[PDB]
Amino acid sequence: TFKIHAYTEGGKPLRTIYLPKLLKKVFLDVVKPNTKKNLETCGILCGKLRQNAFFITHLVIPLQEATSDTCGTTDEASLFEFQDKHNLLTLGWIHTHPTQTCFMSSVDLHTHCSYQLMLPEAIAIVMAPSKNTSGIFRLLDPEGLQTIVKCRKPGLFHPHEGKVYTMVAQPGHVREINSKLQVVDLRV
Ligand SMILES: [Zn+2]
Ligand SMILES: [Zn+2]
Repeated sequence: TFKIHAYTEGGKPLRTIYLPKLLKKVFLDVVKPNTKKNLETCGILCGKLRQNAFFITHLVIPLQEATSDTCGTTDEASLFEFQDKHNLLTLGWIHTHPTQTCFMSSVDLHTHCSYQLMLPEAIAIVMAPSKNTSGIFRLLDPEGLQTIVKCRKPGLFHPHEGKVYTMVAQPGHVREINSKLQVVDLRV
């Protein structure tokens, strides 16, 4: 089996996620028409659990509502049906900041909380192509998760107090390898 090389702030194990080296570049290429119009796009990181590690095998672009600051999924039935038919786990998500810097926004933090509650290893990849930067983030666990779970603040740009999120350990939590990737587009 693959061994544990990363632990949460609460001392709980994080299984390795193997990320295809091509994924970030290919994602940017797929969503480039939106990026050029200053519109965010997201993709879902999908894959399999094998010998105590996760492997991202599919990049799935879901039905979603593009704006300059958000890219929430709309009708998830097709996403759920695709993952069901292909026996794929949700391992995280990737999205663009077409013109801004690389960080997790207020909405990104609320979005990611549900991913990371479902799977402690879940990751949020953020691409900032106009800056040529990217990052892979997670919430602090338990503290950051607690903060977002409890948050009832109004406004979609509202700030949060304290240390809420961090970059993931690489290669301890996420490791990049030369693996295959299927790109699936569920949009019209
Ligand atoms: Zn964002
Ligand atoms: Zn909040």
